[PDB]
Amino acid sequence: MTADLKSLAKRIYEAYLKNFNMNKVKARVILSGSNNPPFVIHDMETLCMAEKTLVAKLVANGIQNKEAEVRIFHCCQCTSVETVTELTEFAKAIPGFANLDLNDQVTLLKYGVYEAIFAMLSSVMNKDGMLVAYGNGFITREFLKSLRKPFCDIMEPKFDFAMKFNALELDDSDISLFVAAIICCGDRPGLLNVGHIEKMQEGIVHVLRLHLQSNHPDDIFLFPKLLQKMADLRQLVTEHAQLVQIIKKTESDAALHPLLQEIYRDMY
Ligand SMILES: CC[C@@H](Oc1cccc(CN(CCCOc2ccc(OC)cc2)c2nc3ccccc3o2)c1)C(=O)O
Repeated sequence: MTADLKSLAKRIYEAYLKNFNMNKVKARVILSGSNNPPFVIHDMETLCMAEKTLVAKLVANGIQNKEAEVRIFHCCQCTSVETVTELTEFAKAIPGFANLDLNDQVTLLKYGVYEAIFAMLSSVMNKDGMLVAYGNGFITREFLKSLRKPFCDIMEPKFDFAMKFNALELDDSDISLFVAAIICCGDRPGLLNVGHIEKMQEGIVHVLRLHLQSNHPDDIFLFPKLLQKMADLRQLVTEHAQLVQIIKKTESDAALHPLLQEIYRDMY
């Protein structure tokens, strides 16, 4: 009569497979190289071609269309909004999460979503670029670096994180538990029921530790490596939020979707 941690790990993995449109298996199939192959965006010509096919409404305004960098900024936010919806549904599978007060659920998701986004973003990145638009585009790392400041500073730190994160060779069963652990941080600002959240965190981290022990017997330090990656993600989000605020304040055409402005409001 004890918790079945192996069953819980499988439940979390199944909830991740059901709730996230993108995962590492799907991304790798596309990145390896028959139907709906990804359009390569490596310069302004190919960006504009891709937009006309994949986000036609955004470029149907003629001389009124926004600057390319601002269009990219908007597209990035759209993915974040959708991923927040997926993360919110995923969180229901985490033991104890749905039993928390609604306000604590909101706070955990507020601080956790971008850490989870950047962790999962790594699955669609290689050293040369990243998948976009539900796997239907591939935008090169060099093209994103070529954008005018400060838009060229958005993605590069996330590539830097991803190259090292991907070198750990996690699979989706690992990532699902890592995302659940990200969401269950008992030290987020403003939590009410810290005690219950700490116990929820302890439980999911126990599931993660045992899973990594079983799934990665070759890497005895993988668990502390991932604890450090969680801290790295918190710093990456803090810096990202600062950049988003600079853009919002100084780029009169770069707007922030209201759901994301609420996430960012009073975060760091
Ligand atoms: C800028 C403010 C914005 O920052 C960022 C910064 C980095 C990443 C994101 C979200 N993101 C990139 C989507 C790009 O989406 C397009 C689509 C079309 C296009 O042109 C045709 C160009 C880019 C993404 N997260 C994922 C999670 C898992 C799997 C894949 C994922 O991808 C937002 C924020 O803070 O929300």
